[PDB]
Amino acid sequence: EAPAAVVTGAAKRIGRAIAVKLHQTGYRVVIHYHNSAEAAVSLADELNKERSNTAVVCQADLTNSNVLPASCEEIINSCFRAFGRCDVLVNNASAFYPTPLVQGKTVETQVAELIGTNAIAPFLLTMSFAQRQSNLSIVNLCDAMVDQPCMAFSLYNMGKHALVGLTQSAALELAPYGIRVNGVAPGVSLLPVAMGEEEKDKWRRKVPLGRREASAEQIADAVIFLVSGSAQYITGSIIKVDGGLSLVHA
Amino acid sequence: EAPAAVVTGAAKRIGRAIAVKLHQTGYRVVIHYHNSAEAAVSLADELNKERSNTAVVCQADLTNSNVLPASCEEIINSCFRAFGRCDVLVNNASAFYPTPLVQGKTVETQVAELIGTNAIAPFLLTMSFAQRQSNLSIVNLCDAMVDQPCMAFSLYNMGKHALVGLTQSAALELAPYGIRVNGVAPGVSLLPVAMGEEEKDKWRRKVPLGRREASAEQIADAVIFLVSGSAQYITGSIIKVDGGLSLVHA
Amino acid sequence: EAPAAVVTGAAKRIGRAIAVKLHQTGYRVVIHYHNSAEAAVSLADELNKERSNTAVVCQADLTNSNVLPASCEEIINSCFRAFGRCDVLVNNASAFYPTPLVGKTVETQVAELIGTNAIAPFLLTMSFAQRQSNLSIVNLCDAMVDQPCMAFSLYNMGKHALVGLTQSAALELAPYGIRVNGVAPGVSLLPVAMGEEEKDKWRRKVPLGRREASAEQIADAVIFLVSGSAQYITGSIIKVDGGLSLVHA
Amino acid sequence: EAPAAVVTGAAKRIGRAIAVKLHQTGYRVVIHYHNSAEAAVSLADELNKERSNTAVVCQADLTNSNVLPASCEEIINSCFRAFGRCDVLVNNASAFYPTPLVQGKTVETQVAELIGTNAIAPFLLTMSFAQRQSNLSIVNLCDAMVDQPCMAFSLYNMGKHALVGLTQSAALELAPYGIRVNGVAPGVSLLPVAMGEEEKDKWRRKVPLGRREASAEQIADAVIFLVSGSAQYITGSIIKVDGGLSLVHA
Ligand SMILES: NC(=O)c1ccc[n+]([C@@H]2O[C@H](COP(=O)([O-])OP(=O)(O)OC[C@H]3O[C@@H](n4cnc5c(N)ncnc54)[C@H](OP(=O)(O)O)[C@@H]3O)[C@@H](O)[C@H]2O)c1
Ligand SMILES: NC(=O)c1ccc[n+]([C@@H]2O[C@H](COP(=O)([O-])OP(=O)(O)OC[C@H]3O[C@@H](n4cnc5c(N)ncnc54)[C@H](OP(=O)(O)O)[C@@H]3O)[C@@H](O)[C@H]2O)c1
Ligand SMILES: NC(=O)c1ccc[n+]([C@@H]2O[C@H](COP(=O)([O-])OP(=O)(O)OC[C@H]3O[C@@H](n4cnc5c(N)ncnc54)[C@H](OP(=O)(O)O)[C@@H]3O)[C@@H](O)[C@H]2O)c1
Ligand SMILES: NC(=O)c1ccc[n+]([C@@H]2O[C@H](COP(=O)([O-])OP(=O)(O)OC[C@H]3O[C@@H](n4cnc5c(N)ncnc54)[C@H](OP(=O)(O)O)[C@@H]3O)[C@@H](O)[C@H]2O)c1
Ligand SMILES: Cc1c[nH]c2nc(N)[nH]c(=O)c12
Ligand SMILES: Cc1c[nH]c2nc(N)[nH]c(=O)c12
Ligand SMILES: Cc1c[nH]c2nc(N)[nH]c(=O)c12
Ligand SMILES: Cc1c[nH]c2nc(N)[nH]c(=O)c12
Repeated sequence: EAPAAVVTGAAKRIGRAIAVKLHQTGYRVVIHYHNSAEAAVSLADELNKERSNTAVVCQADLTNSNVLPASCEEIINSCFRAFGRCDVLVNNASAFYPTPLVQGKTVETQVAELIGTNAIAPFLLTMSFAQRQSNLSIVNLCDAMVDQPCMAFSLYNMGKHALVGLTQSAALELAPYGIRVNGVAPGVSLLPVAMGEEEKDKWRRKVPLGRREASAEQIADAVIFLVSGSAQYITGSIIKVDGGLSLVHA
Repeated sequence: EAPAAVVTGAAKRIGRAIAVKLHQTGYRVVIHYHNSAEAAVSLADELNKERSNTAVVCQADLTNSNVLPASCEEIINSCFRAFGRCDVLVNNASAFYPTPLVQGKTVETQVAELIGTNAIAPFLLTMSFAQRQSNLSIVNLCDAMVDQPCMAFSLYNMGKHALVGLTQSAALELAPYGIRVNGVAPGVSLLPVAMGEEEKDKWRRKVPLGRREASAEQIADAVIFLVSGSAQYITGSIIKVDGGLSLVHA
Repeated sequence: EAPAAVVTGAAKRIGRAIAVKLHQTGYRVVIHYHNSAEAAVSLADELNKERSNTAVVCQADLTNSNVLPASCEEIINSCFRAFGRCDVLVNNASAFYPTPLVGKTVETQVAELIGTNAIAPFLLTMSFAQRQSNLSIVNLCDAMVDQPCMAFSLYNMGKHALVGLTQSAALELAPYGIRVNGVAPGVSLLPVAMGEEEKDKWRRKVPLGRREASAEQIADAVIFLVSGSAQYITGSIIKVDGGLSLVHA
Repeated sequence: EAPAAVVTGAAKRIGRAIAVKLHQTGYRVVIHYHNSAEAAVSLADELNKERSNTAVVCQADLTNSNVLPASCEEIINSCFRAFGRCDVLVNNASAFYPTPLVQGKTVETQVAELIGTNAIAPFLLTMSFAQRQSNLSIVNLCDAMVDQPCMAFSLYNMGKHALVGLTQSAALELAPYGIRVNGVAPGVSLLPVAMGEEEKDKWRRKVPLGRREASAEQIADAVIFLVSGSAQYITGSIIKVDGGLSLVHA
């Protein structure tokens, strides 16, 4: 019978495309979401119409807190409830906004959201995934620009760097269990909805390969590769999917 | 008048050596400590005997929490209270222990300690340092083995990777203010008290340059360079002080 | 209308497995070789027996010299001669042996180790670009480039130079629609000269399975990078090392 | 008696500042040069007028060829002939110009000059230095922008990458002899004489720390640090001296 995947933040944009591609590949999927219930439920509806009871939704805040470990355990539990197994975890959900060092949300809340979503929740989901255990693997959505970071995005950038460390540490630790742990690192893919079109076009013009952003599907293609049998010896690797952007000097 | 430095976790081991060498160079120093009050007071005594009114202690827990931003603000305030200025911040304090992914602190506590000390506290101290602002700089104590991490040290490794990101992000953002941000990355220096002698000797035998761990003073020498007028164009750099250890394959 | 690929050092081992997988995917192939003529011709025969007129051999020494640019140009020319096009270049051929700092002269060691691992890939890349669909180059790198084998300075310098080429060429050739990427094995097929005991020592260091990668596993990554599933990927080096590079001393 | 250093390409610019600063620190120096004979001799005259018998000159082409190994042996031998010892080797000499992949010097000459000066000569000098052998070390002049390379500078970038490899491989291999091997990686320092003023200003404006290039002396300061007793545990490290330039995204 069919393998099962959890994709965090799967209601929209890149997470949605990953969930859809995994589903087209034969996976049953847990569509995790936070606020986007309509989009999550609509996606599960689309996938279940394609193949009955091959998709479920699971809501959780992945901000760091006292209850985050239980929340992450329940996400993995929801995959076993629905499908009796959990083969693939994709850590995609991510808060992304500036946190300037020099002078809305308190800074402790910004820490909670940015470090929780990008690092701590992936760590806790990774714990719960492994504890509950074939071709088992984890794919972490990293960032090709982590060493050339956006100005005033220190907490975001810290969370993504921590995610590289988790990818490597978990690859090493989980290898004895046959669980591979890899990353996919977009440069610019779907640009933020709140970005103006002038600013979007400025980023596009920087990308060497085609002067355009990656589609969500091009990002998902790398995830599909990493979870496949064609990546059976790949662990601890982070594949940039950035059209050369990270190679361009200032 | 004499510049001033804050050193976190300065009561013992590497931080103590750092504080000592800063003081020998002419700095006034805030000796931050958490639990090691006797060692901290004793160090301030020794330094004030050498030059009166040039050392104070400052107690703070650097575990993550909603009041960590206030604690970090108060550490920087304590330097201004004692000395009227704060020229150098050294982020040295660090929790270090295993957190296995599979199999009596709660995981919430482990996250708070390891990510708070190694990453979030450095970030909040950097914010407070900058907000309060000559040769101004910050030095982060990193880890040369961050990409070849110890088995079952995921959270620690996550915090140290996050600290690399902070070093880079803050270097970029604080450059306009004339604040340099750099790192020093030991391999093995003073080995942990709790580590057994056999295990210490196994690590020693791995170091190409001398088959021995670094002294705390050797680590301090790199901090002294980075804060000095000889490093005036250096920002965002992490200097390994590892005797070649990170170059050795499995 | 089938695309064509040049694979350097393709007569045996990993280059053979790459050539075979590319052929199985639908490519016509130039099997470049240096000394392994019998193995090269035998491979071309297997492939042509599957699909007529889809494989040719091409001999060349890739040691650095003043005629190396001509040799590299001729390898690319040989793909256009046989197939009328050249879509994919795989830089796989490589000399590998120690060159301690303290029979071959040092001049020869530089020529072979830097030639095969870095300069020939550069010249092949120049000739490939000059003669120009889903065009790409794949360089065979080394996951252990930053934790090098003792006394392999020149080999390691060549593999580091190859990373630089991968990045430099990705940048410069992107406007031509040519993608340039790498595949970095840790331990795969161990050297023929290596003793079984020494092999086992290396196998035991690999976190994922305590074994070396198959040639096919390496080839799989090459196939991904040349495919339409990697159309936005350029300047990326994919480790295929079972976690080996993550293991401390 | 006084230790002795070889500095390649020491007649002008950064190499000259390095030789001067080593000499000021107390070293006797071999000034290697290729075409800049008048400047080389003028420097030797200046240094010797300062302290007698502390500077000599050695001419050689460092282009790759069948005779380069002998030329490199002779450079090292010049230090022994004059001073009876050779404590420090600085690999500074470097060809730097574009070599476009798609369409003066033939390409084989470009390869010889760019890979020879930046990689092969450093390797052969290192062999010669080690074979002839206290605080012994080698410092290689690297490039902070090696991973965000100048368009159409493939062979130069290849040579600098190879030099990183040499730095690491030689640090590992020479550690048992007590020879440290490290690098210094400028971003922009003294800009090329042939670069137009407008283009120079364009580079300066990209540097976060001060919006200007590094003086040669600032580069030399990091060299002095690495050769000093304050760097006794440091080997295989490359210190960026780039004002944050390499952290700046496109
Ligand atoms: N877009 C790019 O160009 C780009 C570039 C580099 C890296 N990446 C990485 O690729 C991944 C996908 O990027 P994206 O642009 O598709 O992401 P996104 O739209 O910014 O965020 C994806 C989802 O994250 C979830 N999320 C945010 N905060 C959360 C919280 N506190 N708790 C739980 N879930 C939360 C949201 O779920 P709801 O909508 O349900 O609230 C959101 O839809 C991210 O990890 C990102 O860092 C993207
Ligand atoms: N030792 C090595 O070989 C090595 C290797 C790589 C990197 N480093 C890095 O170099 C730095 C110094 O190393 P080290 O061995 O000297 O460190 P350490 O002895 O392990 O820790 C230094 C100090 O950190 C403080 N600390 C721990 N938890 C804290 C908390 N919750 N709040 C506030 N302070 C806390 C402690 O202060 P109190 O004693 O006052 O409680 C402790 O004395 C660290 O950042 C470390 O990770 C060291
Ligand atoms: N094997 C591994 O574990 C491993 C690990 C890390 C990286 N890699 C990389 O993966 C690639 C394949 O590895 P491999 O073990 O299959 O390679 P290999 O068997 O050591 O060498 C491959 C071929 O290179 C060709 N070659 C050597 N010197 C040459 C010269 N002067 N001119 C032209 N061709 C020459 C030879 O062709 P003839 O036989 O026709 O003379 C040889 O068959 C290499 O780039 C290697 O560095 C391999
Ligand atoms: N300038 C920068 O911003 C910058 C940036 C990044 C890295 N770096 C690195 O820092 C070092 C010094 O930079 P720089 O700008 O001072 O160097 P440079 O002026 O470009 O060159 C230094 C010297 O290299 C020697 N040289 C060139 N080709 C040679 C050959 N074939 N044989 C022997 N020697 C040769 C020349 O000696 P003669 O004059 O005697 O002929 C020249 O004076 C170089 O390694 C460079 O790559 C510099
Ligand atoms: C454009 C971008 C870079 N990194 C990102 N991370 C998240 N979560 N969302 C985004 O839109 C982006
Ligand atoms: C041995 C070691 C590596 N990293 C460390 N970090 C801290 N805080 N304390 C330590 O003792 C170590
Ligand atoms: C084991 C190995 C690592 N790197 C290699 N490069 C070549 N060419 N051949 C080999 O056998 C290896
Ligand atoms: C500006 C620059 C970057 N890298 C360089 N290398 C050499 N040799 N000379 C230069 O002028 C530069």
